[PDB]
Amino acid sequence: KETAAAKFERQHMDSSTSAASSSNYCNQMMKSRNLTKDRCKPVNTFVHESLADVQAVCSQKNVACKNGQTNCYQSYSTMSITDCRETGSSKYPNCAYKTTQANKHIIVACEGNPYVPVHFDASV
Amino acid sequence: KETAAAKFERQHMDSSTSAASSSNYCNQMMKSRNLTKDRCKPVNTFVHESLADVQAVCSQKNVACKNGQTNCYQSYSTMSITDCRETGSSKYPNCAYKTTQANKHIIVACEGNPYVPVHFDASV
Repeated sequence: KETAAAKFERQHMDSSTSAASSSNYCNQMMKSRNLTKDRCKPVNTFVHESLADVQAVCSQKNVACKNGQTNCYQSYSTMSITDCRETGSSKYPNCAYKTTQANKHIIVACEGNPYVPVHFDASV
Repeated sequence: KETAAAKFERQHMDSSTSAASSSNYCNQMMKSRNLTKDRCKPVNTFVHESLADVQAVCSQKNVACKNGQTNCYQSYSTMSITDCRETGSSKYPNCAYKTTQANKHIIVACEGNPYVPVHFDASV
């Protein structure tokens, strides 16, 4: 099995680009990050900052997660992100996504030692 | 009981201001909208656009909701919003919130006839 930290990296980290390069970014990334195997993951956000900057969020603003848990953190600064969401033309195994680029604060849940992101909660 | 549409209005609509007026906006609004009765609602977003403009989102971009349901819609345009999230100093019945103002697309789930928003899913 994948560690929670490694799963967050696979699902949510893209430090190789400063932003989504095309409208096809999500189609390409949801597939290559293995989020279209066995099902179309409906919603997923990629963060275009260094892994260091995203891990650093775990020592930034402590906020409640949507589910009421207390181990969520909001980035002090805004970050380049891409939201990927399934569109009406999407049907497994032909998954289809809308790519929306934005600059927002990210909110992540953190766990472990080292204390690192394990869930992407929301962006603001 | 409250209708789903009326609950969305109470939880998510603030057409009376163009944006959050102070850092205390969420403390005031979470209380006056009855979201601190019986418990501190952990996370909640207010939309500073007309009710008409928010209802109109139900005929805009059809996208998957985070939970996989197919009745979510993303606003074509960005809207003035405020995210309210519980802080570490928060403890029922003294609920405490961080106010974060932003301009983003909203994603809402829609139901019924008339087809209107009944859940705030996310903003992008």
